[PDB]
Amino acid sequence: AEALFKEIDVNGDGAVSYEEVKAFVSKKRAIKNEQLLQLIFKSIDADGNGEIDQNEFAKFYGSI
Amino acid sequence: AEALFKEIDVNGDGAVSYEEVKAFVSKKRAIKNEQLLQLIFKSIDADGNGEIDQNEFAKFYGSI
Amino acid sequence: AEALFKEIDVNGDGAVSYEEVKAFVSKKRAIKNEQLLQLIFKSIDADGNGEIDQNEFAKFYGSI
Ligand SMILES: [Ca+2]
Ligand SMILES: [Ca+2]
Ligand SMILES: [Ca+2]
Ligand SMILES: [Ca+2]
Ligand SMILES: [Ca+2]
Ligand SMILES: [Ca+2]
Repeated sequence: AEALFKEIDVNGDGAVSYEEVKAFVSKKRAIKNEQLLQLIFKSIDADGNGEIDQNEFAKFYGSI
Repeated sequence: AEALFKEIDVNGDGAVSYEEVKAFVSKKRAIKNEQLLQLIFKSIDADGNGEIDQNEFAKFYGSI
Repeated sequence: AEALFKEIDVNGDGAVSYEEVKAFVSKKRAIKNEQLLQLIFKSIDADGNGEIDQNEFAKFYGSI
């Protein structure tokens, strides 16, 4: 229990401040970004080998 | 008069440049953000004592 | 040929990584921003002399 509260409560004083709220929401925004991008990258990386080669890029760019 | 113009005219040369425009719009974006966040924080801080405790957080998190 | 691929492929190893994708999309976001702002600035800079004076600013601010 209270896992989320502890995670926003960055200094662990048992209270959530405005700074920590601000910082949490920044953190969350960036993660959702990390995760959209990683999903898109996932999709273009056809052979799923971790890099995008000219063939995979071409297949993608050539669809827009 | 000219208060806004003076505020964007950061170097005070009597002309507004592209840099200053760019910087003003950044500034404004951040303030509107500061103010949405502060309003939201305001709303979760039920007892309005400046910090969010586990009871106030729980009341909030438990509504989504 | 492959101009775009070379441009995202920042380290030139012939493969596009997740970092480079991330960085490209940041770059693109900022350019579209640079270009909206520059177009807006363009429009307020009536005499198109590169700075915005109080008369041009007034004409603009006084339309909102
Ligand atoms: Ca705290
Ligand atoms: Ca691949
Ligand atoms: Ca100036
Ligand atoms: Ca409180
Ligand atoms: Ca590379
Ligand atoms: Ca001008």
